[PDB]
Amino acid sequence: GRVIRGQRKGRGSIFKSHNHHRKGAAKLRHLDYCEKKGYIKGLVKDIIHDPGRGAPLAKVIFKRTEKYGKKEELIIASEGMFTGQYISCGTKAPLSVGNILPIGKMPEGTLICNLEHRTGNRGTLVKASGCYATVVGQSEDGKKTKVRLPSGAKKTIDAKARAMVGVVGAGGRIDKPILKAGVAHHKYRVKRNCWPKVRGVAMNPVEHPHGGGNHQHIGHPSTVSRSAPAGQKVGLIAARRTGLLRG
RNA sequence: UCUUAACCCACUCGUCUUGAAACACGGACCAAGGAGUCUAGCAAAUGUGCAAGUGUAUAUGAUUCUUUAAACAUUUUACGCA
RNA sequence: CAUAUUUGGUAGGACCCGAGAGGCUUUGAACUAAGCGUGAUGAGAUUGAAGUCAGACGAAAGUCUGAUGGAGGAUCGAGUUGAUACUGACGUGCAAAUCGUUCAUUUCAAUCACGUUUAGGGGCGAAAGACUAAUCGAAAAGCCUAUUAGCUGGUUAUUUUCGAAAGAUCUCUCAGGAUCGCUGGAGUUGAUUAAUAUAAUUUUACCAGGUAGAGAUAAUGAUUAGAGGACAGGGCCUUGACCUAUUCUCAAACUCCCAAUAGGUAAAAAGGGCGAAAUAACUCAAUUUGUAUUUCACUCAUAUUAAAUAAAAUAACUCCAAGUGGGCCAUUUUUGGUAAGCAGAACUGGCGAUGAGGGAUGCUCCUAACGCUUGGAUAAGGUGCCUAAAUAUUCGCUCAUGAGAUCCC
RNA sequence: ACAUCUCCCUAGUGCAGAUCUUGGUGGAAGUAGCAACUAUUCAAAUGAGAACUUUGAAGACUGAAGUGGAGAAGGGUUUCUUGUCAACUGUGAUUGAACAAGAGUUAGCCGCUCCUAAGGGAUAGCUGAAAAGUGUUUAAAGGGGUCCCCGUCUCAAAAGGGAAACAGGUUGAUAUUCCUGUGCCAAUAGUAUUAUGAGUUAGAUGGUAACAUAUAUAUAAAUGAACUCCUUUACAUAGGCUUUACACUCGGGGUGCGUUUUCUUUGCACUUUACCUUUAUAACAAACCUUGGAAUCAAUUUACUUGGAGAAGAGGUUCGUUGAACU
RNA sequence: GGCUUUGUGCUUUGCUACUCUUAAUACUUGUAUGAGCGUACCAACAACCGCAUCAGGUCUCCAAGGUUAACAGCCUCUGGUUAAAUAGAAAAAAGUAGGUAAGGGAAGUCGGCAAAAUAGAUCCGUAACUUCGGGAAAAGGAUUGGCUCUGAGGACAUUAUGUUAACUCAGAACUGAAACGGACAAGGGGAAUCCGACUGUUUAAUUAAAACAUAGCAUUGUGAAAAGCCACAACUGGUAUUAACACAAUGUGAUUUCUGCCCAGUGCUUUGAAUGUCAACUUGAUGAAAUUCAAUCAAGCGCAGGUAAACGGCGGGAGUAACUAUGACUCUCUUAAGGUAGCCAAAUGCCUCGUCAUCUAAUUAGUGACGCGCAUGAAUGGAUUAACGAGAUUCCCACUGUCCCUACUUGCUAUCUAGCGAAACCACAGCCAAGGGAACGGGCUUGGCAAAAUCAGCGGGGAAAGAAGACCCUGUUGAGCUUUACUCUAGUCUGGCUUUGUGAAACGACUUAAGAGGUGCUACUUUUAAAGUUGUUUUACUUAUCCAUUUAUAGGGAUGAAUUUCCCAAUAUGGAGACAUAGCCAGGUGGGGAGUUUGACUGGGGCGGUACAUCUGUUAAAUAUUAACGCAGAUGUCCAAAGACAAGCUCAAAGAGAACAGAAAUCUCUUGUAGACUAAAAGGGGAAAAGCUUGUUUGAUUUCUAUUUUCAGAACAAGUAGAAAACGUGAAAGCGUGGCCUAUCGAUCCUUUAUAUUUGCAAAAUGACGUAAAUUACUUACUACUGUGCAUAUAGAGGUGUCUGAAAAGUUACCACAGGGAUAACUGGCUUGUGGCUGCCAAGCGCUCCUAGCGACGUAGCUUUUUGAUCCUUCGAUGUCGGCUCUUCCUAUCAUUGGGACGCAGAAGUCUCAAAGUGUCGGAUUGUUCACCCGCUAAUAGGGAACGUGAGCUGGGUUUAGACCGUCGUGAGACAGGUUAG
Repeated sequence: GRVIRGQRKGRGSIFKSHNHHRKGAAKLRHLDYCEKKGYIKGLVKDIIHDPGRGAPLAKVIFKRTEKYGKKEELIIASEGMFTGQYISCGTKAPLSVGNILPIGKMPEGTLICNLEHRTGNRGTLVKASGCYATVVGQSEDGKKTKVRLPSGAKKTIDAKARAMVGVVGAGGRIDKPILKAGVAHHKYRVKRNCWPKVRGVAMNPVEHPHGGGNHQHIGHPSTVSRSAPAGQKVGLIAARRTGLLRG
């Protein structure tokens, strides 16, 4: 045989992401003592788009505190954010859309986004278009806080971890019908060599293991172990159940 | 000697092949080069020397020091095989 | 024992040449692939989406209609890029894919450059096992390497001598190998005394047979008929079976009997006779009862002979080694198959490896096997001419509007 | 230079053959052939010799997506002059991109050169026997100010970014480069003289406004440090509209040339004008400002746009095009 | 601020054209202005790449007039050129690029291929059908020149009048060989089916599509640095400048419409205080130690569920409706469920050219139907579709030299000349007929015959050339691909041990006591101790460790700017954590990856068989030998008796008797040569027995030869004759070393247990200071039989049936190589079964009548016009079907001529002879020989020529590689199955 397309994708050659016109890493401002012990006020100067991200970025101007003069940060936009908005970040921040507050100090049933995966990690969860998380409960001792991810997952995280009030911008993005192949080409043009995928069954058996056979059978089970070999694991990995969910 | 004659005879050589003149294969022609060897270890044969022994091994010696890179010698009682 | 040379075995390139491969380390993205970065480039027409304005009709709700407008992986399309078809031209080219004509593509999933990335079981692949420098179902370079080969081809002066096998047995064995056979050399033995050993032979003794043959009334398996009789079926008669004498045909897988041919044993001196004596741990009452052995005798044909016949020692015997292990043809016997120049045998002889003469001709039929020559007389075979010998002799037969002419043919 | 048969050791020792190896050579045969791309002719010159050298006269073709100008890659003296004809120039040949001899490429202003990108190579480290694999990832390493502040390095575009030149002439062959003229650009240390404008008894003014002002040979300087904050550099595609330039055309006058029997108040050529001078002004699409106070909506573009967050109107001002327009 | 100075760069006193700023100049300070490289020419029309002055390839910009929509095509000015590896002369064939054709109009051919028709504008007109957007340039029409006019469309300035510019439109006359998009560019159209929705992409040089991509539908995994998935040797990366509207992995493939059933099997996945099995370690027990044993809470598999838009799949019967029929309805076996919506002789129906319509003149074609469907069917997607197509296919119109049926013509070649000038190829060569021969000869033999030198053509032959046939077969040569072939192995999962520290709690097991249940001072079963010993599960701490973070920028509680609400007020930080992780062991998973195997015989190979080890009879040719996928068979055992010996008896059958066996396994007498019986298997042998019955028994023993069978005269195996022992039986000789005889089976290495007064474990020893003496001791003798464990030697047994003994599956139409006519598919050849053709006979038929015509039941030939049988020829290549074209030969005569016979009235017509002189057609359908129709006809005969005819063509079919559907195959793939493209 010859090493397959999915194995080749991890090589890091042409499959290094098309990050050229992307405008920098979009992760939130770092946690610090100034947010922790107080609040920092900023001004939204601009809303800007990025081809790799599904979410608008927001240009926020903050003032240096250990030095003179004005410093600009790049924040992920929230739906209803606007140019000339005042944005507040910190423990002593008021509750309002696009403010950055520790999740422990959120009312239950709030909708929030840009959640740190663990404390101080800069909005690493809940960041795709139209996404949001909900605060669903607070521990009695106040150490942990219980949140709901848009997958449906429930999770208990530290109270001091930050998040950004409201839902991510550009909601409904995947709900416009894609007209044509040209639209798909442009979407992947700014992403990576992940498209077109090309059917594994169509290939010669030299490549993908769904390949071979004139009459186009798969000819062996397509539900595959979590422990399967890298050149064999093209199937439906570790599937709890398959078929249409009729009832 | 060469040269035609005429009488009688005379089918492409090599080849693998039961069987090749073959409708089997190689060969346009000529020249030069071009293929059972050398070493190791074993065997019988025959020659040759010695004999219940045999083979001087490694090595030492010399008026050995164009030849001499072998030839010569074995202390003024190793080893192989039988 | 040493040594010289040889041949054979065996390791090596091992007689010389011949693969597809397998491994190691490097090198290529100027072609080509996909991506990236920076740039360029795409005559001209056609259609005419939304939005906009206007008009008409409509009691109304509303409806139409005309402009504007300039949308679209929209339309036609030079070009650019390709390359559908003419299975066009070309097909020892202009060319290792050209040329002509046709056709598709042209503002986008567009085309082109330049720069850039990923390298060999590796890349890259809108996927064809595609592409990766005329190279790809595993590149190119060099090395391991003179890889390996029961398989193919080739394998060099002369004369002379002896001269085969194509059966067998075992073999992951049927294109091979090994070991037997058959071959050559080398030696020894004993042969020279017209005989003894000896002999693909007969003689006389002596055997072994169940094939050819022959049989059904001998048995076995068959198998056609009537006749003569003392239980049965049918309707005391008929039909049967059954008995008895008969009767027809049978087998190479049946045998009462039974060949020819082919085959075995036999024909005396290292032995045999008839005797005595010895020896024993066998035997037997019986250490001479037998046995066997031994020592002594006496004596068996043989001047040629223990029946013939034999260029019967050119025999034996031992060694070392070779080639060969696919066979094929004929008569007679013969199995399978409709048959076969088919498949498979038996005995012998050939051919193969071997030819001269005949069979017109011809690998195998017939005659006959060969140093070089001269002469002779023949063989097979012929004798009108081709074509050497008789238009011979002698008795028959034969006329053919497709006569007929010699084994294998 | 050659033999040894008198004897004997030794050998890479005897060829017809391997689609043998290498080299030469025939028959095939003066044959296959010298078949894309419209066409050449006449006379002359040269020279020993001319269908295919040169000149002239005809006829024609390429037909501005050119057999035309310029350039890149790549080639590398092929250029060019003078000779020249052994081989080559698949026919001829005096021809030639062939051969021999020489000559020829000149830059402050044109490129590279400078910068970063997609990228490559290293440092810091860390792995790996080493070879190498990586690239801030446990850093006591480069720069700027007056002890502080920044802070991995380096190569990578001859079509991205980027400081500055044009016109006419000239040689056998180069020219934005030589030459002549006009200019432009980056610089241009220290101290001392001098002139130029400012300010003084330490830092100008105008304009309600948007904003303007140093015209000295020369539009030169309009207080300013640390530390900051901005902006140019600097960007897709499509469609129309509009402005200029170059190009193209028509008509008049002026010069010369052409047709001209007949007809033609005719056909043709020429009628040229650069950068540079904060180019000076004018012009115009926009932007901005004062006044003004709009519905009965108005102003208004091919297109729809705009307006109490102030339109029309009225009066200005600026930017940008342009580049002697217009007193 | 400038000038001056004390005091302490600083400060007080005193003074006031000064302080800035450009440019020029002088003087000093290394020499105080201009770095370095490139710059020719070509850019293909000869300079670049293509081995080369190669019609190929090779990047960018500049862009004139007329015509016109136009930078197209066409001609022209500026600029360029008139050279292309030759010239001349002739003008036929033949070639090639072209033209043109009467009458017909696809009737030729697989195919309308080719060619032509069509095409521009303006004006009209435009359907089925549709997702209402299209279809659409639909279809179908008309017009178009030239000339002379008419009408419409601006700009300026005088108050309705002037001056003045571009051009485009519309209308009317006249005019002409009715001609005008006058060259030029430029669509053929319609009716339908099938497939794919679409734009897109692709086999560089035989492949543009029905394949791929695609939007849409759907699935799976994954919440994050201890995540998914993938890459790396290692450290580490990539996805990731990421974040579930995501990332990754897949499947189906527009719209419209639906997508049934089934979890057994194989997968994937989930639960587990009931659970079977399952390793290293550890723990315990045992032994003197080595050892040997137990025991334990791994994953895993198994059990039990979930899962079919996971892989996939979708039977058989019965019983049953007032006729026959079918069987809704009921029951059933099997299996997991047994084909639902639909759908069809379709690119899918073997049979098949299925049946019915219709289309035609004739329909293996087309279409619509039908549908017990060899073998349709529901995301393996079924059904339907407008738009769309260099798609596959049928038909109709238009058009036509495709064709009837060819003819004429132009260019360029050919041709000839001058000059130049190759190559492939070549045993030797070159006339035939027949024979034989390697069964097809250019040379051979016998015949025909046979006369130079040439010039032009052509493809009959040279089994012409290419090049160690890619077919096929063979190789203990390969390679690619696949699996539940064998053997591994990266990855991965899981356990143990270490790195790896510090504490706490809870829980089980084990030991002893007391109660309860049961048994014979003693022992068993069960409940409670909480005491001891021991294992586990939860947790706190952080120093190991791991991660994150920032310019390491705040001790702790209450669309301006920020620089020289309130109190006390002048481990760098989080997170996880001794678990991770990493290391080392260990089990599992593991075609992802690796290496390798994939018999032989064989009337080709494969399938099939076993003739591969054996035994009988026969073939077998009267000793012996002897084979074939010869024939008739048999074998892999069974037997404490069916072995051994003795003794006794006589069987099968027949008749006659006895209420039961005449007639489910009996009783008696008589007759009874074996007709019974002897385990099986067939043949031999066997009657006071080798049969049957009975008694007593175990020799079915230990040791050893000579040997025989097969045979090399080796083995093994099977035998024979004995011998040394000990016995058994009869006891009496005797007989017994398995089976009445011919058949009933296995080396070495390895394993295992027997056996020994025999041995070894390498400097020594292990019974034993045994037995004696001696004892001032390191005493001295004398002893036949001496540790665990391992090793032997000998003897059996465990097994090799591909049977003188490899640890071994598939596949290649993607393939490579070595060989092969030792071996298939092709001609030829032998043979001629089979096919085809002719006979003879005489029972019948033929009204009567064997024979006018026939001819059964039989029997004899001929042929190679069928197919076999075959494997002699050719495998370092004889080009594998059909058609066309074109010629020749045969006769077995279909017609035509002359006749004979007749069941011949005439007319027809039939059988037939001499006869090959002469002829033997147009089409429909087919890939097709063949076939099957329709029509004409004089009849539309049959055959040969290497299955006549590929350097004659054609390339439609079979038969390379792409692709499609069905069946079959887990799979790769297969399919003398269909289909499209080559």
